[PDB]
Amino acid sequence: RMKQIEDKLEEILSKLYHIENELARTKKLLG
Amino acid sequence: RMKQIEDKLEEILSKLYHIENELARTKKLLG
Amino acid sequence: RMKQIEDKLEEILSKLYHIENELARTKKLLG
Amino acid sequence: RMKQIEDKLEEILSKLYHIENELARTKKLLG
Repeated sequence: RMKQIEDKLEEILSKLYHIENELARTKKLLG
Repeated sequence: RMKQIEDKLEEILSKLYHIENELARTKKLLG
Repeated sequence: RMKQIEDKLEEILSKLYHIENELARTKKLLG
Repeated sequence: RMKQIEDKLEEILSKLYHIENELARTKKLLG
């Protein structure tokens, strides 16, 4: 199923945004 | 081929969970 | 739906290039 | 095409390994 693929894509993308949000912080803790 | 795409999907997910965790020890050690 | 899957693919790729670059300034600033 | 999807998956995965390799370093620069 293609919808299944898309869906796992959506979740894959989610994780990258969260990963982007923990770099923002790590960047900040290091001023 | 879907069993493939499907495998690589979870493989992709599994490494984003590892990367998320790697970044999560850095950011605490940093704290 | 393929145009979707295909979009989200490049969207996924584009953020991994950003994350790679974020991590790349950290690691030099660190140096 | 499914093969196209797979292929972008392969490259997506590539980037995550490289991303794993620049955390290894950033981790090390911070002892």
